[PDB]
Amino acid sequence: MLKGKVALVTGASRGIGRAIAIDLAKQGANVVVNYAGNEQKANEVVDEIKKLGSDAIAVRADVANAEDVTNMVKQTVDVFGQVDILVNNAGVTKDNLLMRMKEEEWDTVINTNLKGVFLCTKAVSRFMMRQRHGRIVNIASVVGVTGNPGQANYVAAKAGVIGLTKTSAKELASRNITVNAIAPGFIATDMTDVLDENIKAEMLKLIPAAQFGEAQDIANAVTFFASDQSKYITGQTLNVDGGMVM
Amino acid sequence: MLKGKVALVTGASRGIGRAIAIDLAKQGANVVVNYAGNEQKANEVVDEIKKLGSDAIAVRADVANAEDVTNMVKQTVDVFGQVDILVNNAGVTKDNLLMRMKEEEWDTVINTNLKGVFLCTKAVSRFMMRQRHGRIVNIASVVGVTGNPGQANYVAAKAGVIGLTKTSAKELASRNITVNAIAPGFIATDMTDVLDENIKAEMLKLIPAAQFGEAQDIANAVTFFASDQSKYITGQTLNVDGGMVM
Amino acid sequence: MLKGKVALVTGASRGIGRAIAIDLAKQGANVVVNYAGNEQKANEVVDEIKKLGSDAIAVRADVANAEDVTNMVKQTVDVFGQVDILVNNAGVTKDNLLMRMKEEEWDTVINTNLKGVFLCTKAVSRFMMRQRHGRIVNIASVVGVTGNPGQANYVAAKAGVIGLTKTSAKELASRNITVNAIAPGFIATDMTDVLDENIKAEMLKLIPAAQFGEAQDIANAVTFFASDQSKYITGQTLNVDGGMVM
Amino acid sequence: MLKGKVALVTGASRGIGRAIAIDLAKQGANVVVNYAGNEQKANEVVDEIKKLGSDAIAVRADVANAEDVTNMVKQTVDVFGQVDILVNNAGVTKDNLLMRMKEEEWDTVINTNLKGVFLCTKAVSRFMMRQRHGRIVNIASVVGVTGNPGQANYVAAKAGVIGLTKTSAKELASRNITVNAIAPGFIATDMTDVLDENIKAEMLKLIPAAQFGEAQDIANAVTFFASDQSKYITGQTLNVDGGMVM
Repeated sequence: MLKGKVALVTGASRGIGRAIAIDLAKQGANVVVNYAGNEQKANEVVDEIKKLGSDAIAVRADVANAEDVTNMVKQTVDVFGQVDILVNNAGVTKDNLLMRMKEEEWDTVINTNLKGVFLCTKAVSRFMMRQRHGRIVNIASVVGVTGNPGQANYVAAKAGVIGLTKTSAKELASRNITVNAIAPGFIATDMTDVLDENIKAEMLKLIPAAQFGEAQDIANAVTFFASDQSKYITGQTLNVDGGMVM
Repeated sequence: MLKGKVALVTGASRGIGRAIAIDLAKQGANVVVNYAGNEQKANEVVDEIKKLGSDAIAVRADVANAEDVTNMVKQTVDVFGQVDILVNNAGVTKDNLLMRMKEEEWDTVINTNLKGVFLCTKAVSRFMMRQRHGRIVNIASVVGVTGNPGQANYVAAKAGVIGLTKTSAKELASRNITVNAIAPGFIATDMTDVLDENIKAEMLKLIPAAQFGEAQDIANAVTFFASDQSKYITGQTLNVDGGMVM
Repeated sequence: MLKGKVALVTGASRGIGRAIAIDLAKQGANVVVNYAGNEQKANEVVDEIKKLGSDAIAVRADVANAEDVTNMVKQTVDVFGQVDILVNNAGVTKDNLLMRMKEEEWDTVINTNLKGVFLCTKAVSRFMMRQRHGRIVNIASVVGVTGNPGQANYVAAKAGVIGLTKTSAKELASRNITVNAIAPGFIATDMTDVLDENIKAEMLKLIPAAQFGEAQDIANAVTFFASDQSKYITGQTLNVDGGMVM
Repeated sequence: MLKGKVALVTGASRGIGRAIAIDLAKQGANVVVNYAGNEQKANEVVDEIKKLGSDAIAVRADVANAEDVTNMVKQTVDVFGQVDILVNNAGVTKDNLLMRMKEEEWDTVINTNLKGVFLCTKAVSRFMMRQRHGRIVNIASVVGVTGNPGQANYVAAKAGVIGLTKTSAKELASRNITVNAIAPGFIATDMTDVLDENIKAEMLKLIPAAQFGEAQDIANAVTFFASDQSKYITGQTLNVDGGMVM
């Protein structure tokens, strides 16, 4: 219950990122709702956070852009006084068979999903190291652990994030900062995209829970890691996937 | 907030097991405090649980003994009406280098730490499958993941528990029962034998957190798994170890 | 190339164990073909090894029995002068859903598959430690990594073996003994068990190679670990499974 | 035993890459020795390969450069008729603490180590899928599995490679192409610039083998994966590290 904490959530305007922002606010956090493109959705998330008694601002930044990231973190600290929690949820997919995959499809996914984590982690570190506390939680993917045929770029990025999480955990331990990852499986708000009722039905056979997850399942896990009580957990990846990857 | 839940915690009379029993009770559960030996410590845990507004009973059973286990689960259901949560924390250590390790040292550790999980999981399954809900959380050890020179028996047992957790998760998922494991690192309560300060200091070097954990760290993780909100997490092992094993 | 080496292979009378025995002999090893009750078949394996220019003997031992194991190792050293390689392949399955699994089904699988590895590793260590070289390779199963619904006992046993492998690797490393595990997937001779095409075809979809393995696939990997050239590999588990577990 | 095979080895002019090139040639492969910088060392490797009876050419390509890669693969097929084996060994390190690490230090390491694997895999797949056979082996690092304080960029890259390996294994299986990774530990030719006795001694304590590896240890493993006999192994990572990461 995050009272007096401030959280910066990247890619917070919908789905998982939105559910995370809202849940953090519910536990008492002030929230920076980052978005890349659509201001309108981000503003809705801000409105909802204010409704439930917390404070929030919407900030536009490309997490693959060093200057954007620097200004975003700076705004957070300017408006809310500090940064206590970073959740790295920004990321795109550009699926294709390896043989079909364009160099720019590769670059855009790696830069957004992996380099964003690097850039954001780097930018918040100085503030967290100085204050001698912090939480970083990186949203990876179970596909980063097992691989996945359509997604060489995305798998590489998310596997990279899981590794980056461990280096960060190790480097920041001395200043009471924990760094952990959540690896979602197949969550409903990620699959507004995939509507073929056969590709869907097969995916579902892979899950012992026999159902797709919900955005709140990921928020539940993030909030647990963001909390003071989980202080002795660092460098870990928790799969939230209905048993798909064990 | 486990309201109306009933939990059976094996090896609950002290240290980690005790902290688990108390935290579950704190969240509203009625608790069965299992013990093997002297009943005084178990009775203290029961007294504490009643103090904080919940209900509890102390039940003696060797978890390696089929009839003891059967009777224990039966008592739980008889007294409290049902069983909602099982945490398998019973276990002994009998350390020795492999080539000196006695066969009985091996057997006792395997039977207590591994067979106990089997037996207790089997015993509660009927009840949980019928009611169509449940939580099982197994206390393993980070040493099960990495290996450890003094502890062939213990490492084998705990690695086995981690695998058993996955089979259970898979078998029980269709009935809304989740099964997960917590792998503790070096926790202060479980380090009473270790007063050799050169073993301690070199152990401590292995932990990025640069400190030993506390029993409550394990309780917080168990409670998270035992809760309704973690419903989409199954077959997973969470290391609570200050970053020791990543 | 295994010239002048002597190998003890437990459960060597057929399938994977047989293929291992034969391949080791092919590379120049003298082989002890261990069996539990199938002497007919152990003698055939012995005959085949002698045909290809090597030497072998068949030795009955229950690997769960300390007296048998000690007898067996001693016979190896008595007949062939030394023991250079141990492959632990003995093991039974007794499948059942957790809720139905008998205590004796549990015990027999744990004792054969897990305690056998302990007992045999213990028995050979002193010889290997004294001569300051050795290879131990443990045959586990990919099911020990992922879990598997029908097989709580088998999964627990094989997960345990993978952990035991690491402790052994660590304890024996400075006497230039390496200890590694092979985790087979679905191998054809290993599924004389299954003839039912319902479960059989469901298994095949899980394998990217889109076909079951052969006993020789496991032998090829064992022989690689058994060789002098793999000296810098220890405590590892290699999945031989057509890509089923990545 | 690689008779009639042709191998393309990236970063093959020295150390691990060179040992790999030479060992493949030893087993009968014709080899393309790729280099980035000055062509001299690459020419020496080529000379050595010819001495031992095989054929080779040295080819300049930035593995992060799409056109370079495309031309390199095309030259391979033009000169040697086909490509049967790809080993991705190209890669740089640019170490720094996260909060000191430059954006270009990040980029250069990610592009060379991770994007190079993508680009080369893509380029050869074309030819391997058609002929319906191939071997890709990616050289990762054990640091990609555990994390490592000085090396956020390198860890992210190598963790990414391990994931990319799995996607590739899965996509290429239907055309009888296997894709695996070797994760080296601390190998003597990788450590020239670790001059400090203090930093060396501590690294060594982490290795149960109590010694650094040699380039040939990696070549041993690569050759095993490149061979026909390892056909049922795909999507796997093998640590060659003296027991450092179990």
